[PDB]
Amino acid sequence: SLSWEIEELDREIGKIKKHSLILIHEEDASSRGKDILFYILSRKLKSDNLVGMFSISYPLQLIIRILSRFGVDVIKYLENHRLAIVDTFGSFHGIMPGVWYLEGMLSSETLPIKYAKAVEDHKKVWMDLNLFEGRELYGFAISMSGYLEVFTPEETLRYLETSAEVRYGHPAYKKYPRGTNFWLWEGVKDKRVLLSVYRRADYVLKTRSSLGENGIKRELLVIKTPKVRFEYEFKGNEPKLRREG
Repeated sequence: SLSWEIEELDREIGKIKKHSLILIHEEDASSRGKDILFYILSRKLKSDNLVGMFSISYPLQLIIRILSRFGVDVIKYLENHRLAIVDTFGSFHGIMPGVWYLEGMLSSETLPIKYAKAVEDHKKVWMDLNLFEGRELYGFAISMSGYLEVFTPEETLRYLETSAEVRYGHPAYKKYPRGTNFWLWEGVKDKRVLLSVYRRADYVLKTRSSLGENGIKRELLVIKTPKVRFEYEFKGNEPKLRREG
C-alpha cells in the first residue's frame, strides 16, 4: 500500500491500495482541495517516483508556476525522465522534453486511443531506461471536469466508458506496469458526469468550505473507500488535517 503523503489520512483511513483510482472532488474553489492534490503530487515527485500528468485544464506555463510554489522545478523532472506530461490543454487550444501533444481530431471518440498511444510511448521510455525498478508510478488528471469545456455531458459520459474499454485491452496497460491514479474534479458542473466518475473511482474524497462568523472552515469528507471527516488548514503549502468528531 502507498502513502497519501498526509499522515492524518494514512492513520485514519489507511494507506492507498496499489493501482487504485482516487477522485479528489473539490466541491468549491475556496476549499483549496486542488492545493491538497498538488501537495500530494509534489511529494510523489520529490520522493523519486514516476509521475504522468494529463494536463487538461490549465496552460502548461501555469502548471509550471504552480509546481514551483511547491519546490518542484518541472523542467528538471521532465529532462530527467521522472515526469511525463500529456499537454491536453495545449492540444485543444492550439499552443519541451517529456511533453506530449495530441495531434489530429480530438473528439470524445478519438481521444482514448490517442491517450493510450502517448501513455505507451512514455512507458516504453521508462522501461527502456529501467526506471520502474524501485519506483512507483502515479498518474494525475488535472482536471477531469475540464472535459466539459470541450465535450457535451453526453459525449463526456461516452468518453469515460470508451476510455475504460481501451484501458481494458491496450498494451499501454497490459504490457507495462500500471499506476495509481488521482483524478481532480473542480466544482459540480454536471451531476450525471460526476455520478460516473464517483462510481469509477475506488476512493472519493470531497473538499468543501463553510462560511463561519469567524472565518472559513475547510473540510475533507471521505465519501468512498474500498473498505470520516477532517477539518484542514494550510501551513505554507502543507495541508494540516484534524479528524472531526
